[PDB]
Amino acid sequence: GLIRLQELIMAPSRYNIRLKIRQLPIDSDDSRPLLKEMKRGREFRIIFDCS
Amino acid sequence: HVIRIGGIFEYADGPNAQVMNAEEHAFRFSANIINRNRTLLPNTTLTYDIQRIHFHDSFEATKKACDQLALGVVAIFGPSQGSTTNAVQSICNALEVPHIQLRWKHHPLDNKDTFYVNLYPDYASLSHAILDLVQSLKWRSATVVYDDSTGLIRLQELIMAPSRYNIRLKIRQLPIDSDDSRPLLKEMKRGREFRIIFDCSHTMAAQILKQAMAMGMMTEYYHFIFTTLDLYALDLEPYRYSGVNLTGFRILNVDNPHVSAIVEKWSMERDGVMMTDAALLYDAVHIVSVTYQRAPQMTVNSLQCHRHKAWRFGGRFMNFIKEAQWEGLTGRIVFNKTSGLRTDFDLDIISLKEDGLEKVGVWSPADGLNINRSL
Amino acid sequence: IQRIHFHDSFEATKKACDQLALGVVAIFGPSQGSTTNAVQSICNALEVPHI
Amino acid sequence: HTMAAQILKQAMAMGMMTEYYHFIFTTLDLYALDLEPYRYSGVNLTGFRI
Repeated sequence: GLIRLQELIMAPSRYNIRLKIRQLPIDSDDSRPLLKEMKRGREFRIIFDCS
Repeated sequence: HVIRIGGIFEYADGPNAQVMNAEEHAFRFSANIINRNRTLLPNTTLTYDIQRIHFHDSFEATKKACDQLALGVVAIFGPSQGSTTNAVQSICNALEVPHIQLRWKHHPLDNKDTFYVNLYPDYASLSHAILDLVQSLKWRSATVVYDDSTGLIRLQELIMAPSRYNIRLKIRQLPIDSDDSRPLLKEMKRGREFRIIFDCSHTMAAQILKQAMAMGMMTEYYHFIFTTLDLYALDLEPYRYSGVNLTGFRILNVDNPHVSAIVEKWSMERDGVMMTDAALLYDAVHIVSVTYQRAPQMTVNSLQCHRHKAWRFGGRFMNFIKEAQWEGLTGRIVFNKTSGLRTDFDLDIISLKEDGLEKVGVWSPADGLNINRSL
Repeated sequence: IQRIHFHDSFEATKKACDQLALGVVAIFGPSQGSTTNAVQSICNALEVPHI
Repeated sequence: HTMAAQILKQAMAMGMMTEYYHFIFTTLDLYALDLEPYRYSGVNLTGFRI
């Protein structure tokens, strides 16, 4: 995904935007620890590309 | 009793190219001086083979490997391109052959393959050593500057590191379109930048030296981070007297007098410092040498590509390989046996004086840095 | 049409040499890019395009 | 001019080619060896012309 969107990673040259970065651990699919981490972030404007 | 390995190198005009690299130089050099080292193998003779191919082709080295197995070679080291080492690893694992590797390539756990190792350092351990560095710098603002698109994957650990250790960050690429990033450097001086990390080629590192020298961006207000070990080609007497805080890395035991003497004899033989890639070559030769020495007698055979002939003790000698314990030029060499791949390795931390460059710290994946009376 | 497994360059390399010995004009490769790098190599080597 | 080139070499070598440094250059043969490496440092600077 990095090489899929590194310009979108390097986007904030043209705009005042900050961002978190979250790889899904592909080891399994129970993201509920990572979901509670997102809950600690409690964020609302997030990009998603996966299967 | 004679044994023979092979080797495949990419060049400009392939077999019709002319100049040997220093890797072929060190290849013949190391192999012939360890044949001279009569500590190695009294009755057994180690010979070798060198193939020249072009850059960026799998099929060239495919034919070369089919030639080497039509001969039947006792060991095989790996090529440069990922597209090569794809098919190399495929036919190696398919035909009970080990694939010795040197560079980083992408490695899927989904591609459950076995018969290979790599001499390349695990980037997660590298990035975590850098994390140890910058938390020792106690920084809360930084900027990512990088040469090629590959280092983003190779540094995505450090990219995630602002999560558990909050730090401001800007992310920009060194443009490969020309030999110039000076207007970006003008942006960086306007970017108010003092905390910048650098991974690139030694050639691009020399471009950095030249430009940041010429930009007026050699300031003592700068404390900058450098990944590759290849400062030894590069002069620093135009640089080390400007007061710029700076940090290089090392994995090699230069501080071994023995290894330094190996470099000393190497220095007469084409600044005049033995390549890290040549050190990797020497270590790969010596680990395969030790794993061959540990084993009893086996069946050196010739097998064919279009058929399905696989050499029976290939798994046995793979068990010899992946479970080896060797103290190399870089020092301790040990694998993640879940992967069979070297992920454990120490990092010498070095930095500069007006005197010159000097070792300032160590690193490990386990731990890391270590520097009667009356009232 | 050749049914192959995942994640093997040499498998589709053999089958690519098979469809070359056949002689094919539209080249409909695998999912694994690391597999089909050699396919593109032999396509560009033997004067034939690649899809 | 030779020792002036020595000045440029040493303040180059010491990294004292700074924008916080403002230069009073006097003799007429300033141009002699190349000044363009010293150009893009970004200093304040002054010369003379006759």
